[PDB]
Amino acid sequence: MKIDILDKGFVELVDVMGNDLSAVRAARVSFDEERDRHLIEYLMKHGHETPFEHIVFTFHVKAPIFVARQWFRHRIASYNELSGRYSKLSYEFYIPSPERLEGYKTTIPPERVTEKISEIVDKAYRTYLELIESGVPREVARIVLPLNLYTRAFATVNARSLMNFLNLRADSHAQWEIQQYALAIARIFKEKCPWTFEAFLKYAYKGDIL
Amino acid sequence: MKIDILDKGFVELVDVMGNDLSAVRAARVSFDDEERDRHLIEYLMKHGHETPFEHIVFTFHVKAPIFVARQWFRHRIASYNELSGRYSKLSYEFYIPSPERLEGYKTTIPPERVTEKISEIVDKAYRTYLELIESGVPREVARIVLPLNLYTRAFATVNARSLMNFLNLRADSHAQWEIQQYALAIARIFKEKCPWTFEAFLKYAYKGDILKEVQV
Amino acid sequence: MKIDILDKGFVELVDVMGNDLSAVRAARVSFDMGLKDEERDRHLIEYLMKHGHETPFEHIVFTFHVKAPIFVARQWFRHRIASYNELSGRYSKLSYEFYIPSPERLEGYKTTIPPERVTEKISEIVDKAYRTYLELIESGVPREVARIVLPLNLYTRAFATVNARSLMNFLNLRADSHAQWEIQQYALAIARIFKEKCPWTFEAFLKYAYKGDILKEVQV
Amino acid sequence: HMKIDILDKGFVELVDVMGNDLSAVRAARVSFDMGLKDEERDRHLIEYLMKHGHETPFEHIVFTFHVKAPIFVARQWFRHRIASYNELSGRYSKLSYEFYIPSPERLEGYKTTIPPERVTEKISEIVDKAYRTYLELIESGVPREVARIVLPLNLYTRAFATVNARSLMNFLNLRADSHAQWEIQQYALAIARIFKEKCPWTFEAFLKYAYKGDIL
Ligand SMILES: Cc1cc2nc3c(=O)[nH]c(=O)nc-3n(C[C@H](O)[C@H](O)[C@H](O)COP(=O)(O)OP(=O)(O)OC[C@H]3O[C@@H](n4cnc5c(N)ncnc54)[C@H](O)[C@@H]3O)c2cc1C
Ligand SMILES: Cc1cc2nc3c(=O)[nH]c(=O)nc-3n(C[C@H](O)[C@H](O)[C@H](O)COP(=O)(O)OP(=O)(O)OC[C@H]3O[C@@H](n4cnc5c(N)ncnc54)[C@H](O)[C@@H]3O)c2cc1C
Ligand SMILES: Cc1cc2nc3c(=O)[nH]c(=O)nc-3n(C[C@H](O)[C@H](O)[C@H](O)COP(=O)(O)OP(=O)(O)OC[C@H]3O[C@@H](n4cnc5c(N)ncnc54)[C@H](O)[C@@H]3O)c2cc1C
Ligand SMILES: Cc1cc2nc3c(=O)[nH]c(=O)nc-3n(C[C@H](O)[C@H](O)[C@H](O)COP(=O)(O)OP(=O)(O)OC[C@H]3O[C@@H](n4cnc5c(N)ncnc54)[C@H](O)[C@@H]3O)c2cc1C
Ligand SMILES: O=c1ccn([C@H]2C[C@H](O)[C@@H](COP(=O)(O)O)O2)c(=O)[nH]1
Ligand SMILES: O=c1ccn([C@H]2C[C@H](O)[C@@H](COP(=O)(O)O)O2)c(=O)[nH]1
Ligand SMILES: O=c1ccn([C@H]2C[C@H](O)[C@@H](COP(=O)(O)O)O2)c(=O)[nH]1
Ligand SMILES: O=c1ccn([C@H]2C[C@H](O)[C@@H](COP(=O)(O)O)O2)c(=O)[nH]1
Repeated sequence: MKIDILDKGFVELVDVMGNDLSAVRAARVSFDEERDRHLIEYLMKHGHETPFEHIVFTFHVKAPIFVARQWFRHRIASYNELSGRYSKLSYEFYIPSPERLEGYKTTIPPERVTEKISEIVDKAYRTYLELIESGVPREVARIVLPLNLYTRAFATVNARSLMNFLNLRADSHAQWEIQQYALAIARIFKEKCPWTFEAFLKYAYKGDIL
Repeated sequence: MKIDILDKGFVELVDVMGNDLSAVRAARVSFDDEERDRHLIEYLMKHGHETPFEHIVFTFHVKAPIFVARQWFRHRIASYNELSGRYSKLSYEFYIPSPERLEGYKTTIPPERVTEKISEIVDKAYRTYLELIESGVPREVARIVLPLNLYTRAFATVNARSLMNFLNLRADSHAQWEIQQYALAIARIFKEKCPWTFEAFLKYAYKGDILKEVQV
Repeated sequence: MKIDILDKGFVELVDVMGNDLSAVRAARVSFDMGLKDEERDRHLIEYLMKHGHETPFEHIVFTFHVKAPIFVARQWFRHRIASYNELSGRYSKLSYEFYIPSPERLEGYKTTIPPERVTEKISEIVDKAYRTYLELIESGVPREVARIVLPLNLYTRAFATVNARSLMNFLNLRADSHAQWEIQQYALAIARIFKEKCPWTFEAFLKYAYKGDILKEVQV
Repeated sequence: HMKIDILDKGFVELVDVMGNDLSAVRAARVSFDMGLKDEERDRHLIEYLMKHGHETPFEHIVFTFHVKAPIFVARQWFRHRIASYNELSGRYSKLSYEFYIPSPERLEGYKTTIPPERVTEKISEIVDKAYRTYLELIESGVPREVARIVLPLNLYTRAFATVNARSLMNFLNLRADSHAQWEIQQYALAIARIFKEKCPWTFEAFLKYAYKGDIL
């Protein structure tokens, strides 16, 4: 299960432990679909969130660094990222579509903004390559690369922390770019925990876009 | 997978996400080579790179006396749901130490008498408790007369890194004996589900003294 | 500042870092600003509380000294975003101190035996259990074993260091009628100290963010 | 009140502190049912706790720092999850013309086919062209959160950081170390220096008994 985002990003489901019944078992402390769903909706509406900590996901995420800096602020989660200190860094950058500037009345066409973003990326990356080849250590050379460079990370997160993430990122105050990643997270979450996700939306979800 | 502990306790594995390779994929950042993979497990553990191990997660169902659970729930990087005394009527189950538990200390009465003395008050406390329940005292007030050796039950979800920390501290002769026994059972399950992390852990990172002595 | 709770319990404030302005200072870094103004700083607090920006309140930290029955400590220490150090029954000979509810503890429940009888029966097992504990000790039973006969209403003591965001989560859950009465009492006194040290943050919390019921009814 | 300048334009500034060495003694002492004693006993205890890896008592010493750092430093630093951060937002403010230019001497030990000064120059040029593109996009009405994506990782950011002594010592183990990138090591040197000033006994004990790095 993989969902492409932005121009070259994605979120893939790597692994999941448990399902809706995992929260049910924990809440009951032990080990009829209408009784179990009812308990899920009961916990969600009253803010009993701890039973949801026993459903856990691991995602593999390709995201621009500026999205990843916002993402990694969520501290109740586990991350492992590619090191730019050690990997020769890929020619992969997020270039916004022209549609990204809809509703903004701009001096220069959205199409020239795009072009201006990609030119800097191109000159930054080429300066970076000039630096490597002359023997500047990678850890120094990449400091000239722009914030739209793509990075990759594994994110392991339980469903409670995943719901707090969606409260803050599946919402129109979050930067658009991370909203799109948040939508994808929600979709995988829905697939894997339909009852939890459905109760989340009804009783506890604080954002707007979902 | 279920292991009896003490007189009435147990450690039961409810669930696991991942195995040794889940730490490897996370260190490499790759979704999709035994010798090499094992070599890396060893490498991360040798050089203190412990984050990749946070991507293996266990859920245990644990039954233990409250004095043991209070030591255990002090480990905060973990998720707990415990049987509520406020809401459920509590079962006549109490940890009563073996005389084998005190043999090793010089006492002035036979350990048989320690067993009978402990059993005695458990019995009187529990009766007072039931009398209070029956007479209409809410359970959450009636249970405060119950002694610390009352058995409780919890689901614990914990990643392998935090589990290793748990083992450093609880799988060790400095820890109270009762919880050591629970740690041995946690270790055994860990060893079974992640043999490469476990051996690498014992070789490089483990700070305690029992798991190097006592098999599994 | 020391507030007495229950018959022998207390919440004492050991230390505080920062005050309301700590949070303003922290929030202002986002907009390339420092401290700005004595009344613009208060409004920024309301604003943060109103829109759910909780991170700046992490920069206010308290250390409390708390004496409380184990059954209360057990519920309290469930709050994982905090630091605790507790009196150890493995290494210390525990004192004769136990929470004996007063007869008024049973207001609103029909009982079968009078409330002072309930109080009496609680005292009785407490005195039995503690005698045994002492008999066990005298006999050479190590403390870590002897104490397992002691009841849940035994008082214990702990340091708790906890930031204002986490302490607001604690008030959400514990200064509320769904939480057990005894810990409610403790959450009131915690509320009183938060309020004395962080009055702006505290007023804003009650008005915009607080989910419990009792602090809107019960002064301070 | 303390302030230490790091790199060409960065700093570490102590904003506030809660407690001191005795804060840990006090918290530790509660366990044995004791309190503060003489200077000899209390110093001895701090050393004892550090030797045996009893680190919970150090959680009761707290620091607030105000740090100015290039994003590539702050991105590593922010991986330390047991801490609180508030940072300058590229979403909401006009970012300043401030970037870390490595000095010529940063390249000591590497044979370069371009004199270190020209490296320095090349980094300045690219940074300048980026910042000009950023300003031009802002002036033309491109939203700040978008225009800034062209800015490089050597751009200076600002943050407040609140962190307890235990998590501070973990940060020192990992960043006060030659395996860590030079730039973060420098910030770590600043952090350690202030830690030392405010909690001398703890710091000495940490250095002698628990500190895992090589540069302190
Ligand atoms: C629209 C929006 C604009 C924002 N702008 C800014 C900005 O200007 N500056 C900035 O620095 N960041 C900003 N952020 C980041 C945001 O404030 C948090 O850093 C991020 O959302 C993580 O939230 P969290 O702490 O709830 O999640 P996590 O860190 O994953 O924590 C999860 C939950 O655990 C609790 N918690 C965890 N750790 C602690 C702790 N140490 N103390 C107390 N409670 C804790 C909280 O209840 C929290 O909800 C912004 C976020 C969004 C969505
Ligand atoms: C009225 C009420 C009745 C309850 N009855 C029960 C019961 O029957 N059984 C029982 O076991 N317990 C019960 N509790 C305890 C409850 O389940 C919580 O453990 C406790 O209240 C602490 O709440 P917290 O997790 O919000 O606080 P903390 O554990 O301090 O966490 C605070 C915040 O940090 C975040 N957070 C921290 N760690 C994690 C994590 N690992 N994953 C995701 N998010 C995290 C959350 O956002 C949370 O808001 C009860 C509590 C109350 C108030
Ligand atoms: C033999 C022994 C005797 C002990 N006696 C006492 C006693 O007398 N009194 C007492 O109160 N407790 C005592 N304990 C409990 C002990 O102090 C620890 O709280 C417990 O062992 C869990 O330790 P932890 O913090 O490593 O685990 P967790 O809480 O799971 O934390 C795991 C890891 O996360 C980090 N971490 C998590 N939260 C924080 C934080 N808030 N700040 C900084 N770093 C953090 C640490 O690096 C830690 O190793 C005893 C434990 C043992 C094993
Ligand atoms: C020289 C070096 C090279 C590195 N290269 C890489 C790389 O390629 N990729 C990469 O992603 N990062 C890398 N890092 C970052 C590293 O993986 C950690 O994210 C960072 O060092 C934070 O360490 P920490 O998690 O121990 O500290 P914190 O995250 O603050 O945690 C402090 C302590 O609390 C405990 N703890 C906190 N949260 C949890 C949890 N959820 N589960 C279990 N235990 C917990 C641990 O005991 C930990 O030691 C590198 C770091 C260094 C120093
Ligand atoms: O020494 C390092 C190397 C990597 N990382 C983490 C921080 C980033 O989130 C990610 C990539 O860092 P760079 O290697 O790109 O600096 O890994 C560190 O914290 N320290
Ligand atoms: O109101 C409550 C009820 C329970 N618990 C937690 C504490 C224990 O870990 C467990 C059982 O508590 P009692 O219900 O036995 O008090 O759940 C609370 O934190 N608050
Ligand atoms: O070996 C120990 C000793 C103490 N504690 C913690 C748990 C309780 O919060 C408090 C009291 O524990 P006892 O000494 O009563 O077991 O200290 C432990 O976690 N492990
Ligand atoms: O919507 C936001 C805005 C900011 N931040 C955090 C992430 C960074 O650590 C810091 C600045 O991010 P930017 O505003 O530069 O994205 O604040 C977020 O997490 N989400």
